[PDB]
Amino acid sequence: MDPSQYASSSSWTSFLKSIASFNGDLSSLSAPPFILSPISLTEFSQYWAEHPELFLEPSFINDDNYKEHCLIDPEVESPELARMLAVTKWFISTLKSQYCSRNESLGSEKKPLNPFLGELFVGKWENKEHPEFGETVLLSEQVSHHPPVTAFSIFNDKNKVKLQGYNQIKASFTKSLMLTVKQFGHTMLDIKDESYLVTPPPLHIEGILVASPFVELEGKSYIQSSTGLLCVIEFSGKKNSFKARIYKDSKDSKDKEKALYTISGQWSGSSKIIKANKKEESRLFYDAARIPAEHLNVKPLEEQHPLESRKAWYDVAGAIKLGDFNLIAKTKTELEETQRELRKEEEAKGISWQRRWFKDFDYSVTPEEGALVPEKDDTFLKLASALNLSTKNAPSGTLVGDKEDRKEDLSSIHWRFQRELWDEEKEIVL
Amino acid sequence: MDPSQYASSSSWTSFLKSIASFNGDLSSLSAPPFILSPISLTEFSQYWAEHPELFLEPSFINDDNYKEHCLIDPEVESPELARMLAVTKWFISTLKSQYCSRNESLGSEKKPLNPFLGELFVGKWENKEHPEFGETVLLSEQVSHHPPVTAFSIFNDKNKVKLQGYNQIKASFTKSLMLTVKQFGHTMLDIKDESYLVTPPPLHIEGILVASPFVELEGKSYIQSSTGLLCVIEFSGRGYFSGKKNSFKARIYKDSKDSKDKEKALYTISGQWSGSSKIIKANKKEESRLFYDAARIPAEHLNVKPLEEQHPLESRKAWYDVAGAIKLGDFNLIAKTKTELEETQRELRKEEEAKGISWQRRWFKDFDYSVTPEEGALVPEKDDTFLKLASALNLSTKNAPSGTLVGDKEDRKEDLSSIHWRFQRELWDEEKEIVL
Ligand SMILES: CCC(=O)OC[C@H](C)CC[C@H]1O[C@H]2C[C@H]3[C@@H]4CC=C5C[C@@H](O)CC[C@]5(C)[C@H]4CC[C@]3(C)[C@H]2[C@@H]1C
Ligand SMILES: CCC(=O)OC[C@H](C)CC[C@H]1O[C@H]2C[C@H]3[C@@H]4CC=C5C[C@@H](O)CC[C@]5(C)[C@H]4CC[C@]3(C)[C@H]2[C@@H]1C
Repeated sequence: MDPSQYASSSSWTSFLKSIASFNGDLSSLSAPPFILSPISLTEFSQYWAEHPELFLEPSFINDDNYKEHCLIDPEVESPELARMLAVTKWFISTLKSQYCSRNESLGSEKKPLNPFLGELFVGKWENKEHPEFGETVLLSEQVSHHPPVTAFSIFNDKNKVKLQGYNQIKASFTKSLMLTVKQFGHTMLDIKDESYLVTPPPLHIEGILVASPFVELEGKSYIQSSTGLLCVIEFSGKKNSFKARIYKDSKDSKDKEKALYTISGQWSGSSKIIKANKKEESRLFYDAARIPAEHLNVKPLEEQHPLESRKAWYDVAGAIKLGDFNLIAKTKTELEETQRELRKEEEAKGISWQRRWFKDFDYSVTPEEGALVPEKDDTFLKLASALNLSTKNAPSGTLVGDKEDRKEDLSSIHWRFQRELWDEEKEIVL
Repeated sequence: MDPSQYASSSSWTSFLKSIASFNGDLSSLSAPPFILSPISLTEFSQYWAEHPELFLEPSFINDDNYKEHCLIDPEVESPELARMLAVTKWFISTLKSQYCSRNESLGSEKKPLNPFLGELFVGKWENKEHPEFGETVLLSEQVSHHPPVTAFSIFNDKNKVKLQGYNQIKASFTKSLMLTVKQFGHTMLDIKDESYLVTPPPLHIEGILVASPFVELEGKSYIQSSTGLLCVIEFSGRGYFSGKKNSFKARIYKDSKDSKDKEKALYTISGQWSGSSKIIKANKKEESRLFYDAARIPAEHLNVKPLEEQHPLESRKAWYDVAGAIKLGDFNLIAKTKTELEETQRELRKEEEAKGISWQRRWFKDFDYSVTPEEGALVPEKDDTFLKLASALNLSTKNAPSGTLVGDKEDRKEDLSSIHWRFQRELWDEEKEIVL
């Protein structure tokens, strides 16, 4: 059918009734095939680096050139500040990929494939037109299914830029049938020996009544650096508007008048930056329209391992593409069988397929005997302390003392990339 | 460099100066590598059919089903009117492909590759997901280089949908460096035995001074059917500053005489052709329905054969080295690979001729529509479609800018010719070399 017919269709009306008093597992609620995406959530990790030049730019800024690497302020006060500005630009550049990509490719936000445990998604940005960049690798892994958790790393060995992070959500419907989404997890970016902790924002899905879903961001994201500098990004919705403020240190963040820079605009369009309070002098900071996302290289389907997302989901995606409710169910049953047998083969080969490239670490003050614990000078702990960030499994961005942090009965388990596990990988390639 | 550095760069400042000193045409001003596109103008013909379902929809509308194939008006008065609304939707859907594709893929409008004479670009939309569609074929050919003229046909044998057209431009800069572009040519769409004449609009390239070029449509396009029905599409850049762009108003009339009076519009369509538009029937203006939302159906790109299987006349293969040099931004390699292309094509033409292969007028021929045709010219056939539909529209049959009406100032230019390029299907059926 034409999308102009979706909202008043029998299928949509039925769907709306099924969410009107929804209970249970949103991933397992039947939906009309028109609102199904063929893309799994393990693929979403790619959205952290679809502007390779922005991802790598902070690594090119040093004590001898920093004033030449701050386009909005050639009189920037320090290379640390120059690198904070570049990291903030990179972070803002990720949002359109994160939150708009399905609108562009599918026509609206849709219901993603719910990844199987052990599912992998890998590829590389070869950066062939910029040999100083070198190749950047993505590894994404579904480390939990109950509930869905995706862990990921994106790393450029040539420039010593590495990212790792994980993501999970908790979602429910409002009375108005907006889907309220809380993100959980965090991402760390290391630029040589300097680190950044990034927290994703809460969001909600609008447009469900009219069968044209889309994301609207809310709340705040943080970017806390090992240099002390802190970026606070506040999302409002005029559509997709934010404001981001950079502070000398985290304590200054209670007072906006102490912001070194203030960025405002739309994360899906243009934003401007003002230094100090010089409101009459703003410059263009980032314009998402001007810089096309660059998609990573993923190997041909013929060459993929059966754990790899697109190969694994291929028949299901075909059954979605042509709309057959029963073929969708049949192919899903077949994936469950395929994976059951594949797991047995992995275990026979001594492969920790559930914890393939990531392990889960227990940051509780007092961890359980047996648990993996953080190393002495753990980066997350140092940055979370600087930000006054909860180190518990609270929603992303929760501060110490907040309602979700005060809970006794809340774990502090976080997924961490283990590079040696990838270096020893014997099945998956790029 | 970052795009924010383009406008103040030495390169751009030099480039803007070359514009006043500009004399020649576009493919003279050498322009900096950052404002070059690696895509030839022969590929632009594909923009007429990147929504295959909308291209073919009118063929599915008949006397027994028309009220079920008119989403915005299940009480539509006739199947002819149903088909006119469908063709209008199709035409509107083309515009985002035609005018926004490079903004999307390159970050701005950029200078396309100027096609060589004889250059070809072919492909097909296989429509694998919908077997009742059948394959739709694109043939695009550069029929002139002095000046650049691209001719094209897009055809679906299964459903008897065929399109043919040609395009060329005249461009001029204003003192402020707006590029005024007049389109010339027209496009015919045949839906079984029913025909439609489509005229493209004039435009400006804005944003040159700040090195972020973009197209802004202006003026009017027409869609004149053999059924008498007429759509007039008026384009507007109103609301720039507020972030509005790409707006239009389209009105469908019983015939061209009625079109002299906006109150006689059967329907009125208004909105953004790169976004959403609504339709009102009659003047029931207190109620509208969604007509088209370009955001909801992504363009579908045609299938092109792998580079290593292309003939050396085919655009992507032909321009491959130049395209790679542009992606690298390498000025000297761009000029060197261009010089190589001219050598390659010069030799290729000699080979084509040695084998008796017409390469200059391969699938299209030029027909003289003047009352007194040049001796030896090809002339139109008895009940020519263009002549009939131009007569219904009161459109000039001369080489005036697209959409010029009989008696307009441009219709009166002295000495003006009336030569129009036409597809010759038999020439493709008998093609000696190229395949899909
Ligand atoms: C049965 C489906 C249903 O309940 O309603 C379907 C609604 C029509 C759609 C709800 C889904 O919308 C998807 C949007 C997804 C988020 C988009 C981007 C990100 C960023 C990435 O870095 C982490 C994942 C995250 C937060 C996605 C999570 C899954 C979301 C909310 C999908 C909704 C289930
Ligand atoms: C030398 C470069 C120069 O002079 O100015 C550079 C400006 C920054 C860019 C000028 C170019 O902009 C391009 C836009 C092109 C039109 C876009 C779409 C269509 C639709 C299609 O169906 C027929 C062709 C047409 C009219 C294109 C014609 C060529 C245009 C105007 C390009 C300009 C050279």
